[PDB]
Amino acid sequence: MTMNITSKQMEITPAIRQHVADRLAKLEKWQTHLINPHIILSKEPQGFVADATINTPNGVLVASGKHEDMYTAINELINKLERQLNKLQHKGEARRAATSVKDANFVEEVEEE
Repeated sequence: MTMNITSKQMEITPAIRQHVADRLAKLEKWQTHLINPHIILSKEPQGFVADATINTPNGVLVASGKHEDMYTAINELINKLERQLNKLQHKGEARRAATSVKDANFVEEVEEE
């Protein structure tokens, strides 16, 4: 977690910086790894543009949170990211029961359908 914050025209204010910082801090222990967390917080006419692009070992967790309230953008941002994170982490549901139980979580990608 290098914590990369690069905004467009709307620099990082003391209030906002502390906001995202606290969020990224706790989120640093999420079931991911967050290596290259690119947090881009810009100000748009019709709402704030919270573009948080995190580089996860599985891909990239892009947290998009648009809202007139800067603090609302930070919150809503971590919300969408969390949900998207849980999904990417979802990997617990093997065909149990029957005689096909004696098989650990081996190959679950590209089965049939």
